Amino acid sequence: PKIHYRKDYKPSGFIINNVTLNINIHDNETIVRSVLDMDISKHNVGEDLVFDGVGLKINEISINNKKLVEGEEYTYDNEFLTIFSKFVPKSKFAFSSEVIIHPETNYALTGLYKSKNIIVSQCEATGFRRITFFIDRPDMMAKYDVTVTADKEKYPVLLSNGDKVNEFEIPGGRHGARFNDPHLKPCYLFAVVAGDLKHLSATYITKYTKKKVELYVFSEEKYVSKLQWALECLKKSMAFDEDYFGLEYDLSRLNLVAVSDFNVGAMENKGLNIFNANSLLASKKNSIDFSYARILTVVGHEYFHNYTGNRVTLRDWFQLTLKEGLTVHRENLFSEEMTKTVTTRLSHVDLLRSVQFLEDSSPLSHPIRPESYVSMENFYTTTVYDKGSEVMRMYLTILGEEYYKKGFDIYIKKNDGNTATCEDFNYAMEQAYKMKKADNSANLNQYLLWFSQSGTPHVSFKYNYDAEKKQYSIHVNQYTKPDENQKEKKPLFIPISVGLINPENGKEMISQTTLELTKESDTFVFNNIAVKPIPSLFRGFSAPVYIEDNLTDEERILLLKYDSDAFVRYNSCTNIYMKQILMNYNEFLKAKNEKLESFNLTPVNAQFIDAIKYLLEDPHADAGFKSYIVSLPQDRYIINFVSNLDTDVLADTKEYIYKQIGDKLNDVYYKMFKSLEAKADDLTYFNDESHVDFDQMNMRTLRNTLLSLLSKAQYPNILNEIIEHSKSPYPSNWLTSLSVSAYFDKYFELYDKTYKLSKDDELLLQEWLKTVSRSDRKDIYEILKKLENEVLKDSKNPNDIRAVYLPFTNNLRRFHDISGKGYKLIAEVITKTDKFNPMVATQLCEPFKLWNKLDTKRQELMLNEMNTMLQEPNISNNLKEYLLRLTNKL
Ligand SMILES: CC(C)C[C@@H](NC(=O)NCc1ccc(F)cc1F)C(=O)NO
Ligand SMILES: [Mg+2]
Ligand SMILES: [Mg+2]
Ligand SMILES: [Mg+2]
Ligand SMILES: [Zn+2]
Repeated sequence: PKIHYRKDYKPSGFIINNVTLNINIHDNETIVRSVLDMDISKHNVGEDLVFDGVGLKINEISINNKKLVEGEEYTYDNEFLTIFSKFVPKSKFAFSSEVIIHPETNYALTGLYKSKNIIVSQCEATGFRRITFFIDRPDMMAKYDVTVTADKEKYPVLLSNGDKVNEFEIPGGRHGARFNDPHLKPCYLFAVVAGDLKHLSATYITKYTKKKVELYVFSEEKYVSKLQWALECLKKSMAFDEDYFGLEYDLSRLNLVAVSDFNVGAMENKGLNIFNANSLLASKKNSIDFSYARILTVVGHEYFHNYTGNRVTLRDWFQLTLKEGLTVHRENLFSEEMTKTVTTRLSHVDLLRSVQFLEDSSPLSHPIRPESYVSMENFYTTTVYDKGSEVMRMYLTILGEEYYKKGFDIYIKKNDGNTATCEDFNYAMEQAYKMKKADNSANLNQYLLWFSQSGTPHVSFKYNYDAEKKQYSIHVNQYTKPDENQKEKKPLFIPISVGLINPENGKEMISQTTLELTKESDTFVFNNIAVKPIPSLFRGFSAPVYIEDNLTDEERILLLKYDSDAFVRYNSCTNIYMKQILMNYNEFLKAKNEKLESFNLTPVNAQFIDAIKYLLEDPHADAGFKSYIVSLPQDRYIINFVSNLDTDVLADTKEYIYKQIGDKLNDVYYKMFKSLEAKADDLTYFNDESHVDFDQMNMRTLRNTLLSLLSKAQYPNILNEIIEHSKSPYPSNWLTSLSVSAYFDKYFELYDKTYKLSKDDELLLQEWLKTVSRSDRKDIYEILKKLENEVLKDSKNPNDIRAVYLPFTNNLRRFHDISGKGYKLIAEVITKTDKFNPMVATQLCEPFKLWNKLDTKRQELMLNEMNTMLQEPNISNNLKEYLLRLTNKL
């Protein structure tokens, strides 16, 4: 296909200074008239003027009021408008076009589209070209004057970026509104919305300059009651950027708008952030707990882009991580601050080490700054986002808070109102590093390898203690596996946050310190170490790596009980589970392949189980943390450690381990499930959509995790508890009652009960679909067909499609049915969805990413479905690129 390379970046021959748009919405067409005030740059060599413009119907084209004609002065092929160089002026000129577009049939949700009864845009990355002609790349910065007109009854609220400077009536029951956005921007940050929207509003006064900012949050009328928590989260986001980063908002007004049909979470259009409704709307009677967290993070994220993305933007799309990795890091700092729970940071680590590590070991592996693409849209990945964020976070670990803040301000101020590159960020952080080291020859040149080198480093350790000298050494090695991006991998700058625990008394033996590993291996020596320690390594998960702790399970148990760092405690537990999972998996696999009539399994370590019980019974230990220790590692995590994985053998492995532990702990689990009830389900704040007690939410999470364990175990009379739980006013509880009832005859009664509770709220119904989809049912295939026929039907809403299918794809036993029927079902959905929404179709490909990790029968079945999809006529460039890369053809 058509491949863009990072190395070939060149500035344009043209400049666009001002954009003046009139967008006239009618029932069966929208007319877009656009004037671009343009000029020739210093890089111009008299080339043709080529605009991006996809699927536009041309009404008229002119330059300086001279009409241009197709075949004579221009060509248009439905993708690019070429104005021949003879007709391109040599100094400042006005380019005029008028085109017709059709939001009402735009089911791809990119460009201008209709979502229920709201007209909305999505322009990042390449959507502005589906609205009007432009040099649609992020270095083409301009100022925008936008007029929107529409039928007043249908579309009473009209929004675009920036200050509303006029509103006017138009004959025939229409009206208009004009916007001026004074901030220079790329076209990917343009937005318009038209709808019958309702709002909540508040005034925010900025901390330093005392600027009054009007905050509006919008939804369709039915769901206006679900806007309050978003507004609160916006205030929190603003205060956080003021308090931590010294950054104030820069317009008089900020609008946030929920729409039902959206490809991803939300979008940072200047002054007009647009959200998937699932990431803006909640109410405590109609939303699960996880919604509150999601809204907090997504509102935060879009808000933080106002500097990291908007005020400082991208030179080109290869720099994507500069805005997304950095914004996710800001969002994560914010979330950790607002929730004050250790499970926040653990949740980010869990996501990285499951999904992103899988990606990084797959044929899709890329560095956080890719070298090439066909469709830029395929690079909005957990690598670019989540590994990017960890790369952005490592600067803070290396520098500390004070020097990190200095470097960040160098960056943000130097590049204000302009484009930037990853190098500019690394240069700013390098100035801070020099200051920190008090050495103007220190450099971060090695650090750039985190942007250019793909793959996850493996860091391993060896320890030695000299009792006579009271001297302890940690010898560290790093390795990155060669891959298609680099045949020779170089050592990275890896910060290793470390503590040392005395195993006798469980106490800290050193000031926490950060080891700076820069070579392939190094030995770090500590004096005045009074007894042999147990090391507490990569505290806070200080780099995005595979950690090989080389600790015994006895040492791991001591850290789990006694270490200060929540990640090291969690990882020590993770490691004990992984050792057991790999050992039992190999035992089961050998028995199966050798057709043994009898064999042995290694039992779960009894001292580890005792440790779990000790933590669970400690009334002062954290409820969220407890829910992580009784859960095995996620399947996507486990699979990074197994080649030729037999998923059935893995399923049997996990069941054996869970059963071993429950045989010891179920009575503890039951006692805690009951004892936590009063505090977990207390109704303090149940009517307050401005405040969430995240500790209490983690108590519900722990109850629900325990209830699942006990239900799968068939603990005596647990069905009574399941039925009581379905009467709870918390949706998290009553939907958990449905999933845990899977193990009982009462499942279809709870299916109906909860359906009735969910069906009248669009977002709650989607959460019910996910609950059904992930249910541990032998008849799941018949249940999915019932969802398709009775609920999903012909929906093109990405949230409905994702809700029905993705959870099911995580059913290890059923999705990977050795017949291949799981792979076939999802491939049919992908191909169907690709005919109207290529981005969503590529999202639905997610289960196939691990195909070359599976046993060879399942590899063959997956491959056969991937190649079937590839053969589909009129396959999108998005899906075709994804599948060609994934199957080692590109
Ligand atoms: C171009 C914009 C639309 C990308 C947006 N990314 C984003 O929302 N990711 C979350 C996400 C949510 C739902 C989903 F199904 C898939 C996703 F990748 C983001 O970074 N917003 O700032
Ligand atoms: Mg069209
Ligand atoms: Mg997030
Ligand atoms: Mg709907
Ligand atoms: Zn973003």
